[PDB]
Amino acid sequence: MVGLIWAQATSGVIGRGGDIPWRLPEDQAHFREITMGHTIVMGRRTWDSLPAKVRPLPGRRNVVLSRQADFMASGAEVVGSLEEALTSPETWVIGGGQVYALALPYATRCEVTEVDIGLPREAGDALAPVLDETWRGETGEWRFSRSGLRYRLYSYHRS
Amino acid sequence: MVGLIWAQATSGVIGRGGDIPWRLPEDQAHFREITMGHTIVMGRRTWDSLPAKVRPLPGRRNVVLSRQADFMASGAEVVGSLEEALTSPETWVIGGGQVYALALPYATRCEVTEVDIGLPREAGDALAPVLDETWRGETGEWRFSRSGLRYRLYSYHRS
Ligand SMILES: NC(=O)C1=CN([C@@H]2O[C@H](COP(=O)(O)OP(=O)(O)OC[C@H]3O[C@@H](n4cnc5c(N)ncnc54)[C@H](OP(=O)(O)O)[C@@H]3O)[C@@H](O)[C@H]2O)C=CC1
Ligand SMILES: NC(=O)C1=CN([C@@H]2O[C@H](COP(=O)(O)OP(=O)(O)OC[C@H]3O[C@@H](n4cnc5c(N)ncnc54)[C@H](OP(=O)(O)O)[C@@H]3O)[C@@H](O)[C@H]2O)C=CC1
Ligand SMILES: CC(=O)Nc1ccc(-c2nc(N)nc(N)c2CCC2CC2)cc1
Ligand SMILES: CC(=O)Nc1ccc(-c2nc(N)nc(N)c2CCC2CC2)cc1
Ligand SMILES: [Co+2]
Repeated sequence: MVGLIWAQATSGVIGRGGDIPWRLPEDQAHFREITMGHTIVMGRRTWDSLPAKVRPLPGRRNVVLSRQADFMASGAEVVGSLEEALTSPETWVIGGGQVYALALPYATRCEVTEVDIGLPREAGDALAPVLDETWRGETGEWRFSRSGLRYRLYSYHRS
Repeated sequence: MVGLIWAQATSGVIGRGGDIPWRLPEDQAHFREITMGHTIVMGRRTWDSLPAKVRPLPGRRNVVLSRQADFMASGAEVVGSLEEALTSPETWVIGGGQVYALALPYATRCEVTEVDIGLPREAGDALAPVLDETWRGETGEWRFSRSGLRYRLYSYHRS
């Protein structure tokens, strides 16, 4: 099974320069709640974005998506295929932009935080998936982060 | 995964006299979208309340949690355990008021429609269970039904 979770600016950006152009403790607990205990899959670059000092994320089955037998994610599992990770019952695709579009076929749910930040689409930006006609959800209430940036939450299901 | 799904009055009422005292098509397409494909678990009263012309719910593993050995539900399994209904990887307890409180201990997700209705809790109503402190979630924003009614959804999570 697959879920996709990501935090995006309005413009669609999920990463820039290997980090995230914001920080939102409202989004952080949201992300911990949904993924705690479940399987988390991330691309290799996302894994690098995790300081070795919060790696792995605690309480979850950390899976790093790479292509070779020659990469070690230390404290995690390194699988050449997406499908090698989906051995558990809930699997959460936690980025970045590749795995998303790679996992979007297997996916029924997208949990999306939309940060109200005016972030023009720069080249090389990692981007949130392209959710076609099929997906359904509705716009949330613009909620106030202590950060001072509006955010809102989205949930999608498709069948 | 064990989810509990219900639509309730702002007083807590989910059913009364073997029927539902309201009608919300937006709820029905939502209830349908959430359960579609999955094991649905219902009480035997819930199962009866469905006219034949809507039995069983299409595209889902209907499981009826009942008590007669000679009880067969045309288009469903009759289990005694809740867990014998909890076989499935995604499992939705769809009612009713007793089956709910039975399952809540094994629930990781509660998914709630709240109809904005002046409905007293009268003896003989079916009600929604009480979500303990393990539960965390967000209060939806009041949307407007083509029935003409304000409703909002609740998603509650505990792990
Ligand atoms: N805002 C948010 O909500 C999120 C933000 N991010 C941000 O996303 C950014 C980076 O994400 P991105 O840049 O898209 O790179 P990824 O995180 O997607 O990692 C990509 C890597 O995964 C491996 N890979 C990709 N496709 C496959 C495949 N089909 N089979 C096997 N292995 C595969 C390769 O690793 P190798 O090269 O070793 O083969 C590739 O380099 C960071 O800034 C991160 O913080 C992260 C998560 C969500
Ligand atoms: N608004 C909504 O979202 C929904 C509303 N409703 C409403 O709820 C009302 C009825 O619900 P309710 O009255 O609570 O009855 P329930 O629907 O909760 O069904 C009660 C069932 O409990 C079963 N049961 C309980 N424990 C066990 C056990 N350990 N082993 C086996 N069977 C068990 C009984 O089986 P047996 O009977 O075989 O002993 C009985 O069928 C109606 O008005 C209905 O329309 C129902 C579903 C959804
Ligand atoms: C900035 C910080 O310190 N922590 C932090 C960073 C990102 C997220 C997050 N949030 C949402 N909504 N979806 C997601 N897929 C992610 C995950 C991204 C990562 C793989 C590591 C939450 C907290
Ligand atoms: C509106 C209409 O005509 N039918 C209708 C009645 C109820 C529900 C519903 N809704 C939520 N949120 N949870 C639920 N478990 C259920 C139903 C469970 C049962 C069938 C008996 C949806 C549509
Ligand atoms: Co589904």
